[PDB]
Amino acid sequence: SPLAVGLAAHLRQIGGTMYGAYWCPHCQDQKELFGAAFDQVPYVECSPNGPGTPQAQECTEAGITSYPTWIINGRTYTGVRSLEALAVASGYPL
Repeated sequence: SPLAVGLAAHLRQIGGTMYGAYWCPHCQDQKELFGAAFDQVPYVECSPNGPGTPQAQECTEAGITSYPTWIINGRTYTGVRSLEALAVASGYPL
């Protein structure tokens, strides 16, 4: 998707970051909106050790309490967001 690639680059450039868990269905749904374009999106893995385990120190210290959580322009957006919603949050056109 041209929108997905353009938006992903934009998120990378402004440091818009997704915090999630590789095994979390919502996180998987979020990545799937981007498809392969997700490769550019800054992503923090909060659960490298899997379900039920204490999350990554960086996630606890960032105050992550749900997956996915986006931090974009210092603003916090919890849960899955459409490409359109992420464009609006990040100031990416159309």
